[PDB]
Amino acid sequence: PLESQYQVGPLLGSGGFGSVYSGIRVSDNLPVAIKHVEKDRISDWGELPNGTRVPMEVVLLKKVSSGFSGVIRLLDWFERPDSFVLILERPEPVQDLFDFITERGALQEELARSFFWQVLEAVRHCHNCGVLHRDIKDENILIDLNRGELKLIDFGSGALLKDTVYTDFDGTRVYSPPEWIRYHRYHGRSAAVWSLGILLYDMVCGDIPFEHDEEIIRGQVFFRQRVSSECQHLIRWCLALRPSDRPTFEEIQNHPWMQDVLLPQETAEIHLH
Ligand SMILES: Nc1ncnc2c1ncn2[C@@H]1O[C@H](COP(=O)(O)O)[C@@H](O)[C@H]1O
Repeated sequence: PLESQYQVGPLLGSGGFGSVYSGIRVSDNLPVAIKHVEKDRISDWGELPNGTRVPMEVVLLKKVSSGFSGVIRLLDWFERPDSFVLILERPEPVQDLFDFITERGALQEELARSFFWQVLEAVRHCHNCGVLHRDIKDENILIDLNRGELKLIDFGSGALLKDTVYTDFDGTRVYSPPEWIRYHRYHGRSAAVWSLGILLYDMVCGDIPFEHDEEIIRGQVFFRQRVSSECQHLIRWCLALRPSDRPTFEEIQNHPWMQDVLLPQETAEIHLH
């Protein structure tokens, strides 16, 4: 009955996603995050299997909820006069990948391999559920520091997965593909693989490879840190200029650099605790 089933924590950060808040679901003292999203600022809409009009964010999240801890799970959603209030699980303690890199700098390849692997598994889950994230980047990845588990968040720029061309994009540009920049046209998976190459470079070098349109289009990768040849191969393959020259997810996960990954919990005991 009502939204009174949630005590309200402090703010965690504002942006284009909305206003997210720490929370403590009082039904069972469970830790949740409450995201408020104004009706006015939502452009993309959709509908639930039952035929109700909601923000696409809700539609996407519902499709990706299962026992798999790799995506932020949606627990509930409410509809306020001018806003959709969302209830989401909140790991604790937690820190997003952006802040983790800001503090720690470039990651050791072993760490980057565990992290990248977990993101690959999470993206695969979304796709298998018919969802395309469209904003894969370090700010949208949460790290459960106790369990060494990564979690994909903010599907507010996402879309249903399809095999035809996408000609709309409202995700992060420096992560967007050269086909989006030159033609305003892309396909789901290839574009997703491009952002993952950006994200892998980010983890192993401490920052993203391109900042300007021309650099994206030119696709020339310069390594500013020592990075193994195998890792540079994978990155450069993900950042192939022609979409068809990019690796599939299977090809990424079968790459030599991705072999012998650490399990989440091993990852934490060695690199987080
Ligand atoms: N602790 C958290 N901090 C920020 N966002 C969170 C947190 N836990 C879950 N989320 C969800 O992740 C998204 C935040 O968007 P962004 O900061 O752009 O990655 C929203 O959809 C939130 O509801």
